[PDB]
Amino acid sequence: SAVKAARYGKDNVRVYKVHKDEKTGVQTVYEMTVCVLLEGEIETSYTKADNSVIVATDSIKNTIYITAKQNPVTPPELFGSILGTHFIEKYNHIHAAHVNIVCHRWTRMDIDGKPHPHSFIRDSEEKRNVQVDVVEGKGIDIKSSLSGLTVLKSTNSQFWGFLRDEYTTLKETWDRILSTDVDATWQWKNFSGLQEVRSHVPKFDATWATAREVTLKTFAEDNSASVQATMYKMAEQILARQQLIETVEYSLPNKHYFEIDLSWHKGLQNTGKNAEVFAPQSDPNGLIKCTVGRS
Amino acid sequence: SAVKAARYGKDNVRVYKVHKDEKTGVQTVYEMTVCVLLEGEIETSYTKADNSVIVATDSIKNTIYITAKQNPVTPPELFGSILGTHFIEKYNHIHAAHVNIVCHRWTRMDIDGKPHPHSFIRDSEEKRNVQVDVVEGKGIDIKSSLSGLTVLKSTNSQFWGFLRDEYTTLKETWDRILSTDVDATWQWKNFSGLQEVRSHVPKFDATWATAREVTLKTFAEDNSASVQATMYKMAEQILARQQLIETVEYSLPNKHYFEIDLSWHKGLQNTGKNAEVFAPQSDPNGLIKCTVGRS
Amino acid sequence: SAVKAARYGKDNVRVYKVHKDEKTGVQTVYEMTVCVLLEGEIETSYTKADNSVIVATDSIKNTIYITAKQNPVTPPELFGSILGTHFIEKYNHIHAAHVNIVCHRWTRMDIDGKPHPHSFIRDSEEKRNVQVDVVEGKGIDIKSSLSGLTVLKSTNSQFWGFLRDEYTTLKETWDRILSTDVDATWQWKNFSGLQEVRSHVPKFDATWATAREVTLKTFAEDNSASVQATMYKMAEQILARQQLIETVEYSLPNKHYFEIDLSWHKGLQNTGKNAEVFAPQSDPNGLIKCTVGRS
Amino acid sequence: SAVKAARYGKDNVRVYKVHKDEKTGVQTVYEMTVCVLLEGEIETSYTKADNSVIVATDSIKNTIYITAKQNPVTPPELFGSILGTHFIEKYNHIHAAHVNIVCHRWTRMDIDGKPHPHSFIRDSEEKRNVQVDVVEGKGIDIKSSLSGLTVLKSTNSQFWGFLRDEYTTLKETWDRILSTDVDATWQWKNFSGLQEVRSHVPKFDATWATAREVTLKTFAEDNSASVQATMYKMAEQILARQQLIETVEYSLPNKHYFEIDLSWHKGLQNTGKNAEVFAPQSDPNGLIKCTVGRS
Ligand SMILES: O=c1[nH]c(=O)c2nn[nH]c2[nH]1
Ligand SMILES: O=c1[nH]c(=O)c2nn[nH]c2[nH]1
Ligand SMILES: O=c1[nH]c(=O)c2nn[nH]c2[nH]1
Ligand SMILES: O=c1[nH]c(=O)c2nn[nH]c2[nH]1
Ligand SMILES: O=c1[nH]c(=O)c2nn[nH]c2[nH]1
Ligand SMILES: O=c1[nH]c(=O)c2nn[nH]c2[nH]1
Ligand SMILES: O=c1[nH]c(=O)c2nn[nH]c2[nH]1
Ligand SMILES: O=c1[nH]c(=O)c2nn[nH]c2[nH]1
Ligand code: NA
Ligand code: NA
Ligand code: NA
Ligand code: NA
Repeated sequence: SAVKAARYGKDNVRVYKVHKDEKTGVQTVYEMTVCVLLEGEIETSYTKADNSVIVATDSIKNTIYITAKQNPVTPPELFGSILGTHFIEKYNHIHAAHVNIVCHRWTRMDIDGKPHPHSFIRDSEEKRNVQVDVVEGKGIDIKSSLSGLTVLKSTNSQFWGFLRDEYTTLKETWDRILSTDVDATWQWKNFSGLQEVRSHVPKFDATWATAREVTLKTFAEDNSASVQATMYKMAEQILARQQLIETVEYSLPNKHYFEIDLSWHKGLQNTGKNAEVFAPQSDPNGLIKCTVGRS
Repeated sequence: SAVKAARYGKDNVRVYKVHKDEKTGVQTVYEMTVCVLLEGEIETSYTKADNSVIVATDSIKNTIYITAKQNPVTPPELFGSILGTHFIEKYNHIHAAHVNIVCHRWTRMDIDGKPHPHSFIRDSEEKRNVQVDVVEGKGIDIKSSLSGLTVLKSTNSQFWGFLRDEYTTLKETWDRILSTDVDATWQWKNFSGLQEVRSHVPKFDATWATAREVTLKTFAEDNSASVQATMYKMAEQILARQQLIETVEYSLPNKHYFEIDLSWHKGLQNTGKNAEVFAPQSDPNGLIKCTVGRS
Repeated sequence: SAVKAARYGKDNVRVYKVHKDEKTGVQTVYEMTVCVLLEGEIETSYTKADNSVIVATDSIKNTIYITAKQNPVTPPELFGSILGTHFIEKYNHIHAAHVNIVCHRWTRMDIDGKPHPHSFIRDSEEKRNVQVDVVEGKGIDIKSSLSGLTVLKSTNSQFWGFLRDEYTTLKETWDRILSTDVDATWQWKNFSGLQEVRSHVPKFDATWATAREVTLKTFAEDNSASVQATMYKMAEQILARQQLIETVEYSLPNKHYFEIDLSWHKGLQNTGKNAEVFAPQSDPNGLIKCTVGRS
Repeated sequence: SAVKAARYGKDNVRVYKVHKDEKTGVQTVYEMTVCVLLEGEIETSYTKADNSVIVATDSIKNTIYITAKQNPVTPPELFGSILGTHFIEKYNHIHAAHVNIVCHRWTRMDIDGKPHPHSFIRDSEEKRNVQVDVVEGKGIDIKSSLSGLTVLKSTNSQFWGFLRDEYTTLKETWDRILSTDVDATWQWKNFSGLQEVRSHVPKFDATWATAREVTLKTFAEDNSASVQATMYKMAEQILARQQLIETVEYSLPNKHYFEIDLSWHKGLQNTGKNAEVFAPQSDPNGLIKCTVGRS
């Protein structure tokens, strides 16, 4: 037998950083969870018990905290590039670094219609993520994403015209609830290295905001023919609004809310056009996925 | 042996209700999870296999959906009172109904600075809850609450002056992070019945908003001596702003963020007044609880 | 306003202890999560910012580890009594200690039909818990429990004869699946203090084993008329097998598995006596509770 | 823009099946959660609102239940092959089916040392999974796996000899705790189709049992130089014991248990060779991965 692939490192590293502007008195906090896995010439640690090739996972943990001490942590696309470059440049036998970051929301509080200078709230379990693959001689690949954006529209969604056969019982509808947890990922053109990543820094926060904006606007306004159709439209617009993206990927659960027929009780009318009370279903759920790129 | 206490019913009943205003075109959604447990003369179902005393849990589920069909679901303090009264009035052998409701956030979306008429977002896993105990011959007890309000302030919290002995290693501090998940419960004066609950309806939403407001304002502004001291202040104000509350109860985790000493690496300065990078701790956590009422 | 009730301390303290028998070479591990909350004369910390009354939560954490260093951690009913007594005896202003322990399973591995001396497996997320309330001048109250015992029987459960009215749609059945997560709690007679708790030590592990045994045996063998009826029988037997218990309490979800009617597809027969394929329901769920004590 | 990749279907389909042997009276239950995603000529549903290409997710759900009605559900490698083949054979425009199954443990109860004929227990949250990719003109790829096998050994693990530099603070050790959640995946040689999958049926359950056996035996007995070294050994043996596997893949968290130095309290000795009491760490965690195949 032989090692065909190996990676190792440190996962679930929780990291908080504060920035204190001494002139203005205002403080800004950043919280994230980091995973760094390394590849390179490490097979002998698996096959021969040779630990001389191991940058200890503990040491990778120490490095994350140092790196966040010495550099900005925002945008995450930059922090990740810096962190991954560090490992491949610092260690000759390590040839790739894989960095994953989840950014947790700490939004500034409004207290009598005024931004408080050092108090924050988790206004949503929605995350901003990055996946950074820094590979020696191959540059820096970044996939940015948002996930856990949970939305629901109470009308202007339809699902009619779908295949029917001896497995089909679903009725066509011209009016239903649509609800989903939005997972949107946009993959950047390969960057030559850290210098190039630095050069595009302002695009990162801006493109995130755009993807979020486009997603919610299109979800809200599209008279959705299908989850398929509505996600295509989102993906299309993100590509059209930022040249440096090669692909946009959506993964959308269809979180079903079922009609409850209450006519068996005193002829109570709660279906079709009388539908007020619904049963949200925890499972199963439709899962719809689409990767869109450039013609 | 003998049955000293028994209750039974249906838990985790997910319920969605839509309200469609046909004049304005605007739709409002309400989502909640309901638990109804009943007590009364039911011991024989346990001891004799006599099911004639069981209002089936399935039937309790059916009743929740019907009741939400026939009445408002908001405020939850009312829906719960209606639902619990139903069971004790409808069934002679059932003498108490316990209703618990968790309200999930579906906030209306802003789409180009304008409230969209039928699109919504889960902007926080924060819940609004009620606990309604409708007891035959004893009226209606309501405990309202908010939970899962996650906050953090990066300075203006201190913890100094605490007992020190041979078990103590914690250092006094005049500047630390304070972060918590706020659980605040306010218990209403016993209501005589449903008529009385209806009479106070406008107080329910208003007092919820107040508790939330007071909590975030005081968390933000208090130069906190301790979590103890800061929660007392919140509780005090909620009582002072609403006469119908008998007690206010806070339960606050202290979610510790530890300093990371990086001086072992190139004399890097990250402690005391140089503290920028912190390690959020997942466990253990301080847990602080206080019930405040009227002198 | 005034403090009517207060408690504080440290929650989620993960604790591992190893015992190494040097003669036999065999090692035994114990893992648990501990919560200690204290009450006493502590109101001034809430109302006056007086921290001199606070045994720091950090220090309570340190104390748990020390106490586990200096005493057995098993049975948990003893460890908890020792830990709670410590705080009320050590500190004059602290008058109650509340100790909660969850014991995690680390079962010894069989490796070629022989107990390995130092390797272990988590064979079930089932927990053994205690709740110990050590109150100055009032002795030591212990509630022991097991929770997360997940079971299912594919036949010999019935539910017929229950109230029917205009809210009822559930059909009577003489053959159904019954599945539950068993939560069983047994409350000991108040102990005078630690000496008394020590005196009964062998009863703790033995009574736990009994409750577990009785639960699974009765769940398996009873031709259950109802969840109510089956739980009563368990509770009865636990009381009858141990004199020092005053009450036994069961809390049982009814985790419904629904028949799937497939006759709409090629007359496929999957209901009643032809029922092979079922849909496990994640929610809602019946919740059934009973406290049994002595005539 | 253009669709580069698309898949859709139904996720989280909970499925229970009972087998009743009428001669012996004995009943056997199988529970699983299924995901089926389809690919093929479906782009027009995304780009043109053409739903005529959609086998409704609801219908895929119906199909899973039917298929489990008409065929065995065990081994999962077979059920998945049957289910995926169904979709590509039944529908001309659908060219791949991706089937994922998680099998939940329902182990038969021992009641007075005898297998009860219809009562079961969830003895571990450990899962058996499959990933089946049935692709038109490309046969059937199966990845089998076990996950959530949580183990711990209290000694006979070491970690010494690893790179040290200005990022390193971890001390070498010749005696530590090792604990992990084992994720082991073994990938079968591509099968020509369902006939071929049927031909190897007995290998599936047998190879699962082997992987489990090898894992626990090697975890227990290896005097582990590193998690790397210990996992390599497991993977090696699985390949050596079954010719039809092309690769074995392990993913192992290192779930750290930290020494607690208690010498600051009365010179208490709890480090090195005196280590009895440890702090299990919830995060961060080392994550170690290795794919092994044939020379
Ligand atoms: O087994 C281990 N492998 C590693 O790579 C490592 N790094 N720190 N600790 C470790 N333990
Ligand atoms: O209300 C429902 N809508 C559906 O589409 C469906 N499919 N199975 N059951 C259902 N109930
Ligand atoms: O065992 C049961 N007890 C109940 O009270 C009930 N209600 N519906 N189904 C039920 N099953
Ligand atoms: O940074 C820390 N602060 C604390 O209060 C503490 N207590 N134990 N370890 C600790 N680390
Ligand atoms: O606010 C706090 N209250 C406390 O009781 C405590 N104990 N350690 N740290 C603390 N912080
Ligand atoms: O199969 C079912 N059994 C039930 O008891 C039930 N109640 N609502 N729907 C149901 N489906
Ligand atoms: O938007 C939808 N897309 C689908 O593919 C589907 N299948 N059933 N319901 C559905 N809704
Ligand atoms: O006990 C510890 N062991 C370790 O390896 C380590 N690394 N950081 N802190 C630590 N504590
Ligand atoms: Na390198
Ligand atoms: Na009544
Ligand atoms: Na005392
Ligand atoms: Na096909």
